[PDB]
Amino acid sequence: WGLNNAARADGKLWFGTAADIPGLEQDDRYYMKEYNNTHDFGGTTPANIMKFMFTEPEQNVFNFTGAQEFLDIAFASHKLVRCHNLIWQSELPTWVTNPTTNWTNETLSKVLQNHVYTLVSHFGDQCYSWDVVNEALSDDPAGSYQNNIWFDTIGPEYVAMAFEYAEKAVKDHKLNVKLYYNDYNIEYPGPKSTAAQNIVKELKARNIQIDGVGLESHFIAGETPSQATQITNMADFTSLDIDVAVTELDVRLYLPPNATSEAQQVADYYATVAACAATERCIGITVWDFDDTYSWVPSTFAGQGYADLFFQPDGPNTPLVKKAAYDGCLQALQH
Amino acid sequence: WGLNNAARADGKLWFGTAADIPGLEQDDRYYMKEYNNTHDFGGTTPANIMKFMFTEPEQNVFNFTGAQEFLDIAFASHKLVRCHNLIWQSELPTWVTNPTTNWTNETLSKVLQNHVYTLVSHFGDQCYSWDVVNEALSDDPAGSYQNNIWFDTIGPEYVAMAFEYAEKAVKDHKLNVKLYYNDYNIEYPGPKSTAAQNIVKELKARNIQIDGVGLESHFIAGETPSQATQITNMADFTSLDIDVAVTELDVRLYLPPNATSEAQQVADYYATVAACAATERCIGITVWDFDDTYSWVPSTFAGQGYADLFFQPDGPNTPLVKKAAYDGCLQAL
Ligand SMILES: *[C@@H]1O[C@H](CO)[C@@H](O)[C@H](O)[C@H]1NC(C)=O
Ligand SMILES: *[C@@H]1O[C@H](CO)[C@@H](O)[C@H](O)[C@H]1NC(C)=O
Ligand SMILES: *[C@@H]1O[C@H](CO)[C@@H](O)[C@H](O)[C@H]1NC(C)=O
Ligand SMILES: *[C@@H]1O[C@H](CO)[C@@H](O)[C@H](O)[C@H]1NC(C)=O
Ligand SMILES: *[C@@H]1O[C@H](CO)[C@@H](O)[C@H](O)[C@H]1NC(C)=O
Repeated sequence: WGLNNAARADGKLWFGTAADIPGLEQDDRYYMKEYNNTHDFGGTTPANIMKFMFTEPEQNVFNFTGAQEFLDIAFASHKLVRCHNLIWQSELPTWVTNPTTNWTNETLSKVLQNHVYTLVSHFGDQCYSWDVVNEALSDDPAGSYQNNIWFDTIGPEYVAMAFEYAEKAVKDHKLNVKLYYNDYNIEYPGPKSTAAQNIVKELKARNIQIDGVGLESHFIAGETPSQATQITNMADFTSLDIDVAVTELDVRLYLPPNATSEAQQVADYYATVAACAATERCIGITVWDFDDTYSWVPSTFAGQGYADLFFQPDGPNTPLVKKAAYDGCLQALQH
Repeated sequence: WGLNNAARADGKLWFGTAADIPGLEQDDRYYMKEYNNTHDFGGTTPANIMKFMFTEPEQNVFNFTGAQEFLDIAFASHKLVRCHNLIWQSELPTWVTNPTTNWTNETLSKVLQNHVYTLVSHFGDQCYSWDVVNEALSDDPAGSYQNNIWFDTIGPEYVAMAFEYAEKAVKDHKLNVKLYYNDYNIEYPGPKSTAAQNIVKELKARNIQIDGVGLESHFIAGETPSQATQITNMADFTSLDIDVAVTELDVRLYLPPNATSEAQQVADYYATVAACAATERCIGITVWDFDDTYSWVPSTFAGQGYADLFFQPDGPNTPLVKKAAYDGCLQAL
């Protein structure tokens, strides 16, 4: 009996994990045995291979092969897939970031429309959902839109436009795919979360399809919002007639871990999973991979790590060790 | 003079160990020196390579290569092999769990029949025994049959069917292999042990061959049933005209070990081995690997470990340290 059995018993669609597949994880049989363990993982998100740079490496030149390999592996384990992501400021290919001729509103708009429409149409219902727009909101000032190539060239309309053309792809192909907005620092009440809610309100007002908000939940042990804080935040989103999902959960510590910070980690994993369990329209929890060996954390957040549910004391391709944080997740679904 | 010497001097067929071979353990020269030490280990069980997903990776397409490497290694140190296992709910290949069509009673009954018969026929007497059905009983409610693809699609008859077709292979090829049912939480009196005894009774009543019951004996220090509790439980099984074996013994602790919990571990290894020693038809003791470095426990139970007879304080590829629990096993023999 694992996290996915427990989540589905609570009415959730999955307990899930991201995976950096295709990639070196596939050569780690201890990793792959647990990735394939449907008791723990009934959902998954590709950590990289479905992003803009890998799926449209040159303008109008689409590449689906690595993404299809990820989907094939996920299907073999009966995992529902959160496809991720279409429009994002980061990890963009050079033909977008350094064009020989400046983009205009017209020409970048068509780039955006083509990428969104092609990816959603091509993969169809192999995706449970798409993260259509990723991290459109700024941290400073918290409420505002973040400056990026899409916003600077198209204006704030680029967000509605992405969902509009994702909806066109779903209707033109009679798809069931859910359309999500996904962001971080929107897991607690505050200007950024309220701004995300306003995005949902404005799309709903324009009759543009939006089905859910993804709450990334990249947290630091002891800074994570309390369970009660996440419960009320989730309610604010779901009151707008949408689902939410915890989409990229990990709880990083300042290295090295100690007894106190490890206890904080268990508490913070518990609080996040418990808030989702308490929320009727939180459809699931996905961790941003489950094995410290392959976690993105040390590279993105200097001096931090130990953020996942398992680790390998002897490195890649050696046995996993289940952390107490795992039991925090399990207890949150049982309680 | 080691555990297998002592067990064989007491009339047992072996003291044994599981090993996850082929695999990482083969690259640890200190692990393999002790694995190959027939003074300690005269029996062995493959932890994974003989399971369904490795031996029939696609339908009717068998792969015996990994299993034969294990058997060859076992043969090199004169080990009797408990082949493990034929029919089990877990770790089935995606052609069984995610099929195009949906299985029916008939099409699954033939998958089961085919898997059991060709595996038993192919390996013949390279196997001392087969765990023909593994863990067919539920924990909740304890007495009941476990729900799985076999039980759901075929019904409870799938257990008798698996032994029937294993018996067909031993009859056709005149084999000596023993047919075992293997389960956990049947090492003490209770609804689940009674349910396992009822399986034996049912098979015997229908003239279907069943030679033994495997008592997995995955225990927690301090929760292990007393030696006397195991002695009665074993007697309930052997009274049905079968053997028993302690098949997957380990005694895990909440980390870190302390003086009390380690003394409990020694006492619990002693109790289990002594109960087998006291039981005429308990044919041997197998531990579920012998080196903490490679034990299944830490991947499965958070904050638990230290379950095995040896460990490596300095990690893989460094010398083993023999734990007090080893002397408990030896004293019981
Ligand atoms: C996990 O599943 C994938 C997809 O079928 C497979 O390629 C891989 O070998 C599996 N790894 C295991 C079971 O360790
Ligand atoms: C498409 O991607 C695959 C793997 O992701 C790569 O091997 C191949 O070269 C790519 N083809 C292109 C970009 O035309
Ligand atoms: C554990 O780490 C935290 C974060 O660096 C620190 O505040 C705390 O003092 C540490 N506890 C110890 C070293 O006992
Ligand atoms: C253990 O025995 C096997 C089988 O003959 C052999 O491959 C391996 O090298 C041995 N290792 C030792 C004795 O350390
Ligand atoms: C030893 O560990 C056990 C199991 O966690 C615990 O109950 C007991 O208090 C410990 N005894 C010590 C530390 O002396």
